[PDB]
Amino acid sequence: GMSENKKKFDKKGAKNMDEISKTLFAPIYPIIAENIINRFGITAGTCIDIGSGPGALSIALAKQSDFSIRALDFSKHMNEIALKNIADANLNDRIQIVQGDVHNIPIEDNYADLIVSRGSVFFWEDVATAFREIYRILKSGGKTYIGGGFGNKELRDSISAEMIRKNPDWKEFNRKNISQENVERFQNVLDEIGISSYEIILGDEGFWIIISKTDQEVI
Ligand SMILES: C[S@@+](CC[C@H](N)C(=O)[O-])C[C@H]1O[C@@H](n2cnc3c(N)ncnc32)[C@H](O)[C@@H]1O
Repeated sequence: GMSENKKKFDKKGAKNMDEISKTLFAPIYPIIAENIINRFGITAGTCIDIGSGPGALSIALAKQSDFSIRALDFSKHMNEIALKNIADANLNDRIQIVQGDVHNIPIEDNYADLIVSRGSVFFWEDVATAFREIYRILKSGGKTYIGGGFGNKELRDSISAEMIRKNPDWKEFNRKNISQENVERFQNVLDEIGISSYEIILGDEGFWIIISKTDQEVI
C-alpha cells in the first residue's frame, strides 16, 4: 500500500501559510509590529519570535526597529520558507532562523528583551512547560506579546470576511481563539507557574499575553 499525507505545518501547509502571509494577512504584520513598539518602547536588544512560520512578523519588526531577532519554529518546512523570505527581503543580518520547539528552547537563560508570538500559542501541547521556557529565556525587565489577532479592527473585519469565504470553519476556530476562554485558560497557566506580573488582553488588536519578568513577590 501507499499513502499521500497532509498534516499541519508540513510542506504544503507551510506554502499555504506563506501565501496568506504575503497576501490577505500582509497588512497586519507592520500594524502588530507598530503596536508592540508603541506599547513597550523596546526598540533594540534581543527579540524572539516564537512560532515564526514564514517569518512575516519578524520581517515587519526588523523593518521598524533595531532588534536582533531570532525566529523560532519547530517546522523545518516553515523554516525553509522563512529563510528564503528573509533573504529576499535582505534581512539575513537581522533575523536568525532557529529550528526548535517552545517546550525546549535552544536559547540561554535571561536572554530576551522581548518575546513575541502570533498564531502559535493556540496549537501548543503542554502550555505549562511552554510558559516556563518562555519565562526562563526572558530577561529581567523583559516583556512578552504572545497571542493572535489582526492588529486593528479594520483589518480584523476585512480579513475575517475573506477568511470565512475561503475557509468557512475558520470562523469558529478564530472565535474560540480570540476570546475570554483563552484569557481564563492562560491566566490559570501563568498562575500555576506563579508569575508575579502580567497582563492578558483582549480587544480589537487581538488576544495577547504580556508577561513582565520582575523580582518576584514571594521571598
Ligand atoms: C498560524 S502559523 C503563524 C505563523 C506566523 N507567526 C504568522 O503569524 O504569520 C503557527 C506556527 O507555529 C509553529 N509552531 C506550532 N507549535 C510549535 C511549537 N511547539 N514550537 C515552535 N513552533 C511551533 C508552526 O510550525 C507554525 O509555523
